[PDB]
Amino acid sequence: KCTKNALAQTGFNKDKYFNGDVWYVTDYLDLEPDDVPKRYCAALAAGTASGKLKEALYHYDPKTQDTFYDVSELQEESPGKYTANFKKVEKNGNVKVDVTSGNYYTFTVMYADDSSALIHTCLHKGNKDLGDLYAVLNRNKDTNAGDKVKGAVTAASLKFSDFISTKDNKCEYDNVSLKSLLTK
Ligand code: HEM
Ligand SMILES: [C-]#N
Repeated sequence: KCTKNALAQTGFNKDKYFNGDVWYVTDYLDLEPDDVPKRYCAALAAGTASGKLKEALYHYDPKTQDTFYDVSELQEESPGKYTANFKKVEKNGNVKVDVTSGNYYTFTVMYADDSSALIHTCLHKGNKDLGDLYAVLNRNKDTNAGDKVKGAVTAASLKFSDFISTKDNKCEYDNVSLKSLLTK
């Protein structure tokens, strides 16, 4: 089960958020973690193209060297709250798993700067609610969360100390492909 009470930013600025640039996950909190331990890396690039909000996702496993991409067309529920119907693709846009009814995730932008953000995301993969996920994003992969995001984490009734840092997972990102999957 997920949470749908996550509160979107008051005066959230979408022209800055959706600029087609890359956001890196530097810290996160999984409320329903897998039974098998896993080092995780992820980044995304939210932007627009052809007239729609697009979001490109990236996951990497430094251990297995695994990598997978996704691209979705976003639909605005309210500013700050979005629903994404994703499709798994190769780094060049070739579709591995088409868009599907049961497949989608919804995220809420709880806080956002020109350099940082705090989001809540809920993944549904075929009618199954896959659980609550809170992520701390930064436009720079090597920066520690600032006082503003951390105040936002606290304002959400969470503890940052319960967050896990990806800073030490020997991550590797593909921003070139991330930015180009935006038009795919
Ligand atoms: C930046 C926010 C994130 C978003 C929007 C997001 C969204 C998703 C999406 C769309 C998928 C499905 C991929 C597919 O099969 O096509 C997925 C799978 C997965 N994500 Fe993320 N994710 C995020 C961050 C992370 C982080 C930080 C972790 C680490 C806890 C994580 C761990 C996983 C794992 C282990 C899977 C595979 C599960 C499966 O294939 O059913 N994700 N994620
Ligand atoms: C990914 N949850």
